[PDB]
Amino acid sequence: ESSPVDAVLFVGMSLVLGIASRHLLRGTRVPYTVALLVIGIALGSLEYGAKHNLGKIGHGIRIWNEIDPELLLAVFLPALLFESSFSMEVHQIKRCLGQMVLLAVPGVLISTACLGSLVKVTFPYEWDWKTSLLLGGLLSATDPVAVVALLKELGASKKLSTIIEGESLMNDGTAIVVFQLFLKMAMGQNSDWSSIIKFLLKVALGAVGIGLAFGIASVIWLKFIFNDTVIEITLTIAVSYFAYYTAQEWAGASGVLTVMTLGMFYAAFARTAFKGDSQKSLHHFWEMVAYIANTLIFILSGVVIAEGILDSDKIAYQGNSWRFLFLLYVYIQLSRVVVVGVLYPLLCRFGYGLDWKESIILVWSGLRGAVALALSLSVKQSSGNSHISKETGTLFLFFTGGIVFLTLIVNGSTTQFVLRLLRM
Amino acid sequence: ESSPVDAVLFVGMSLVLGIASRHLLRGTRVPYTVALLVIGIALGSLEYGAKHNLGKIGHGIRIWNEIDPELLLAVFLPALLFESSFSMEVHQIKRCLGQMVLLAVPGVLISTACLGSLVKVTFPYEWDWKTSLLLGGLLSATDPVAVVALLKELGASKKLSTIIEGESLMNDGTAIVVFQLFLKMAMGQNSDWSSIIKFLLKVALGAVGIGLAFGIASVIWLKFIFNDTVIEITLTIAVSYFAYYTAQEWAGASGVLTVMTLGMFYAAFARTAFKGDSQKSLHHFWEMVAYIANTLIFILSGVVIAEGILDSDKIAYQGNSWRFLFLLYVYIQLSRVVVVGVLYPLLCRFGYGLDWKESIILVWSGLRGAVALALSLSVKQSSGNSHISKETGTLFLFFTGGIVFLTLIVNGSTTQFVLRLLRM
Repeated sequence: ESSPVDAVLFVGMSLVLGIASRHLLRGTRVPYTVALLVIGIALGSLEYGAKHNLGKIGHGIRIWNEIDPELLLAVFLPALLFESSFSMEVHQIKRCLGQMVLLAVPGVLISTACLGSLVKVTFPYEWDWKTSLLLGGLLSATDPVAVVALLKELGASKKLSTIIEGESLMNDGTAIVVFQLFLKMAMGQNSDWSSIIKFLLKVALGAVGIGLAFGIASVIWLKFIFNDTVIEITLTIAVSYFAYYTAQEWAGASGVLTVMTLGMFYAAFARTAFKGDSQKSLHHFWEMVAYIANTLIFILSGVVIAEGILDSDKIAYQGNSWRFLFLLYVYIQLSRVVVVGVLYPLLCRFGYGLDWKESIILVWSGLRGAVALALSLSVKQSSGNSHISKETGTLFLFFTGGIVFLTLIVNGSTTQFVLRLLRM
Repeated sequence: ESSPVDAVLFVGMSLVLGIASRHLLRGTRVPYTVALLVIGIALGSLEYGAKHNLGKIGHGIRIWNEIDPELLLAVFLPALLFESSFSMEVHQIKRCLGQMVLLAVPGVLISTACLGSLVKVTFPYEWDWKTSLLLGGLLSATDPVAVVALLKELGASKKLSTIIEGESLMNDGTAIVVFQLFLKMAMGQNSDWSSIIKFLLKVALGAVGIGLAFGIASVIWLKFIFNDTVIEITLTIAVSYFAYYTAQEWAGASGVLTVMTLGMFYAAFARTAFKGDSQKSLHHFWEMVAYIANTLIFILSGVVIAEGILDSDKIAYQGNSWRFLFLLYVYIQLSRVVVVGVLYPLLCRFGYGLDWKESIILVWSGLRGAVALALSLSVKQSSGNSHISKETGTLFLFFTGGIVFLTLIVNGSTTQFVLRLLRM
């Protein structure tokens, strides 16, 4: 009965369920992530919706369903984001840092504002300031994996595909702080406009610092460490997964920023300690780790959607949700528009500039992915409280697990089509 | 309080502590596993023996101390015994199949009896024959990793470094079946003489078959699968950890044999399906997964040894244990002698033969490692029953820990000395 070994079964099944998808969806427009999400939705519906006795597979599903709200993050978010923070070049980022900062930081502090105000004034589900701008902050998070999987699959400029790539790998570093502050306000405090500057001074501003400290320590150690690849590969794990803990748990910060700045430093200086025997292996190991984390997140996020919304069709049958996710879809398009527009003055005059075709390609390339789903899971799995309740934590996940599907399918197919029409 | 995320601390702690040892104990005779075991003993003594509140480290110790038996054996053993199975040279093995068989199968079916008889007739712990042959059949397991570390550390041969290498690689596949049958007999079965033949006909004999089936299916898929290194590595993980589950949990077999036969099949028939891009990545990834598993096992089996023997110094203060592990050591040495000698007639007449120097090096080199420690740890995590009490399982773990400590602190240094003394 729910034997712990059954959990390994999930690791043995989801992965292959991912692998087949990656085999069955290679040249097709639809990525494997949406296939994983729909498979997870169907499996969860068969497990909790119909309550069919499924077996040891069901035992594994029920084991990973009770994944702890922050253990989920500690296992998957560093895994999801160290590949992206690590597999980025520095030569093409020192030429566009100004254009990335003013596409990521004021690219999310306005993106959250717009599409959060719209849902605050439009959703009749009896929401608030904090619990609606929390959704605004979490869902304005673009996958740094799907964007690269489109900007390398589809031929594009080496500098445009640099903008679309360097945008996401700070969107998911400043959409997790415009997430955590509103989550903290919703859960255990109030709208304190005096301690926001304290929260943003501890988190981020010390997360990056502790990440840099761990990075310099690890690079010194690696320079001291002689020729042994398996020591270095496991030391990357022993520093990332440990600095994440020392940040979130021992400093109350956002350890995701710690694991991302570790990748920042490594990619900046992966030539003084790492040898040529390790570049070809570590960049293959961490992409596989991110692939595993992405598969598990996109399938367990379908399982949890089915657990929450398909208990007794409590939310699925309601018409206040199915016709309102498309409303947030047009809201996120409007948010992307009002993010590119209000920044274009300082965007085209900084870094590399932006042509009209380049601008219209940057829009419709904002692919939502595993980070928004992971944060929605981190809220739904931490629901049931007085303020954050079953009608809100589950609604975050219902909204995100449909919007990430829509952005990854329709917004990808139409982006490919408009790229084909708009010759470049 | 005992937050699950604290488990990552342990993953973040051991994985750096081992990296310390492997860095410091690089050119020293004693391996890093001894340092890991002594560190684990120290931490367990500090948290249980003295009940010192370490803090979140103590919570991590406690989250990785209720590890369930067949979750202990479903995460580490398939990982601890796939690096060696996969990294097997078959061209040098097809010339010694008979010599490997008549060092593994009758190499353990005799060495189990020789140890079990002496411990049964000498240990005053009121030990049944089944639970004494259990120790005799689980302690006759030599890890491939330590023996290959010694035989590649310094000057050796190609007809010796392969015989000891193919020795351990099946000693920890027939010290698993001579372990599980004794454990099953002690748990809830009798001494029926048809039960043993049924058990051997089903288990390891359907395990090899299912491992071959999974291997051929995976190789067909790889032949279908185009150039994707990360897909291939993920498929290797999702076939090893999933075939183990399908064997142990869906067929009652010993999946530890299934993962090993998958490794053998990959080493033999799967070197052209994998491209040259993958032969440098899988051999760098699995040598690190096994490194992680070996680092976790040698410290987990220090913490659990401490919690079993340092509760209230229930067993440590007893003089029936601290002077009886050396009796087990001399029994191990005698068993090694009487297993090389009895087989020497047909051993030197098949394969590469065996000179007197080669014979005296094959004996006296029976390095006990993490495979016996893991089995004793699984037994202790299954203790508390009427047939085997908590005292019996703790005694198993203590005896195996002492044997693996001794054979890795002394049997290696003395072998290094006697190879230069005996003009190798």
